[PDB]
Amino acid sequence: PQITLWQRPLVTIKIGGQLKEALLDTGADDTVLEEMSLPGRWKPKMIGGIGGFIKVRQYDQILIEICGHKTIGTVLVGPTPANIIGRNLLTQIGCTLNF
Amino acid sequence: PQITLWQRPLVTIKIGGQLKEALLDTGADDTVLEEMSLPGRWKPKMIGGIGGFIKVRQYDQILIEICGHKTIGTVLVGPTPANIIGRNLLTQIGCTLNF
Ligand SMILES: CC(C)(C)OC(=O)N[C@@H](Cc1ccccc1)[C@H](O)CNC[C@@H](O)[C@H](Cc1ccccc1)NC(=O)OC(C)(C)C
Repeated sequence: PQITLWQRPLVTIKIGGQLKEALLDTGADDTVLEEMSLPGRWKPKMIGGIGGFIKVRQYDQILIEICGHKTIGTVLVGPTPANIIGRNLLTQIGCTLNF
Repeated sequence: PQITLWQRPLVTIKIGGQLKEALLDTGADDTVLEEMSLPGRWKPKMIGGIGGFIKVRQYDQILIEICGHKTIGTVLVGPTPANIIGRNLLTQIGCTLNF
């Protein structure tokens, strides 16, 4: 798809049998999702966004199907105001920014 | 330009006659820059991000040059860790996301 930015770039993802809407975020290095029951061993980690830090659980080699494309990567789960898809997965779908 | 996401999508901007580097951020509704010296009136405003909220000052009608293109918009100035170009200026340079 081609997506213009008059509105938030939101897309449907499927993670761990669950359906979610997430934001295509080119300013996000990492992918971070609201708290969810994701299976496996995760590792605690702190991340910094515009207003300070949040502790997250780091889960590796997780399958995420984004707008239909299957991607595998590291997903952080924590208290975030929004489900963000960052650069670690955007590179996988071959997403480019154009102007 | 075509920009891939293997790296942070950074661009050079000129504002209030100072040269700065900023992130193309599709996940941000707004534009927000580190603490700088800008002329005119402003208004206190709190924004919400990951980690919590920050107090910024809003300036409207501010000229900005993005990767050598002109735009006029609202700019929020605060203690952001990074200079962020959000969807309010991105729609102006005609930027889109492709995948
Ligand atoms: C998630 C993380 C891996 C921590 O990356 C960032 O937070 N990256 C920042 C750049 C940055 C890096 C390091 C430290 C500080 C800032 C971008 O603004 C990320 N895009 C912004 C988007 O995630 C966020 C989505 C959102 C939606 C609803 C509520 C809160 C937040 N919008 C966002 O923060 O927008 C404003 C800047 C306008 C507050």
